[PDB]
Amino acid sequence: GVQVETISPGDGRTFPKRGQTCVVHYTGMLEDGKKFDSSRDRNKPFKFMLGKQEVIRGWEEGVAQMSVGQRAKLTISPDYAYGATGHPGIIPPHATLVFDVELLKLE
Amino acid sequence: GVQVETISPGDGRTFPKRGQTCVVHYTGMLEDGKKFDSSRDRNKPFKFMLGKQEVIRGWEEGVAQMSVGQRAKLTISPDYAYGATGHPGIIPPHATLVFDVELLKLE
Ligand SMILES: C=CC[C@@H]1/C=C(\C)C[C@H](C)C[C@H](OC)[C@H]2O[C@@](O)(C(=O)C(=O)N3CCCC[C@H]3C(=O)O[C@H](/C(C)=C/[C@@H]3CC[C@@H](O)[C@H](OC)C3)[C@H](C)[C@@H](O)CC1=O)[C@H](C)C[C@@H]2OC
Ligand SMILES: C=CC[C@@H]1/C=C(\C)C[C@H](C)C[C@H](OC)[C@H]2O[C@@](O)(C(=O)C(=O)N3CCCC[C@H]3C(=O)O[C@H](/C(C)=C/[C@@H]3CC[C@@H](O)[C@H](OC)C3)[C@H](C)[C@@H](O)CC1=O)[C@H](C)C[C@@H]2OC
Repeated sequence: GVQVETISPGDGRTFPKRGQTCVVHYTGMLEDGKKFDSSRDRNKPFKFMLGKQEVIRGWEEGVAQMSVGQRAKLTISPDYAYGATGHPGIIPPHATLVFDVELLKLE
Repeated sequence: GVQVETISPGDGRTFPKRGQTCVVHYTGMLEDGKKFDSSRDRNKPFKFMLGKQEVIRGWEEGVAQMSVGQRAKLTISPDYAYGATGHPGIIPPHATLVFDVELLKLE
């Protein structure tokens, strides 16, 4: 599944609704902290919508539990990410993924 | 994991080696038989290589157990396919997949 550990608190009131656009900053790492990607590096937030198979399930369920402005570490089991296959040339089979995500705004 | 059920026997001697190119025909279906894709429809075999994260794990492990000319039904658990996420607008979360695959040749 997904585990959400808070780094910095959100507003405690504005949670993402299916059909809203979430704007985030994220860093993706293996369990040992090795970084594989970050929107922070690109200087451009990542935007996505809930309820449209636009992201791995771990995110769909993890982000939904965050409130605007919150910064959290999402730990995602392989079945809620890339499972036994992984993601070609970046993530190996059966990898639990760690993402540092900041929920910037909802639009 | 993956279960391989033979429809028609292969040569019983020529099994795919990592690094060889497999040429197949396949039909992908949900567990109720509903078809989502087929190379047969396109009149063009699908080619892929073992050991390069080019296909879902269920295929990587299923095809490796087939010999040239064999026709088999591969039943693949969600973690060996698209897991809890599915594949946008085609396969739902937590779906076991059925593929009718024919191993035409190795190159
Ligand atoms: C149209 C094609 C290009 C389109 C690419 C972009 C919009 C740019 C966007 C910044 C992607 C990043 O590109 C720099 C890059 O992000 C990773 O590095 C990453 O950190 C990651 O894991 N993310 C990204 C942040 C959200 C969670 C997760 C994800 O859900 O990503 C999604 C993902 C891969 C889902 C698959 C979809 C197929 C399902 O079958 C499978 O289910 C198992 C899960 C991405 C957002 C896709 O929806 C959309 C795309 O692919 C991946 C390791 C590889 C991925 O590049 C491809
Ligand atoms: C470069 C991009 C386009 C490139 C597309 C083609 C060469 C055309 C090729 C006929 C794909 C089909 O296009 C008509 C279509 O085949 C499906 O219909 C299907 O029957 C399927 O499941 N197949 C296809 C036959 C092999 C097994 C499986 C697969 O392994 O497919 C692979 C797959 C999706 C793997 C993901 C990869 C990311 C991992 O993170 C994830 O791990 C969870 C698993 C395909 C072969 C990818 O390697 C390469 C591509 O995507 C998918 C339901 C959706 C897929 O279209 C995208």
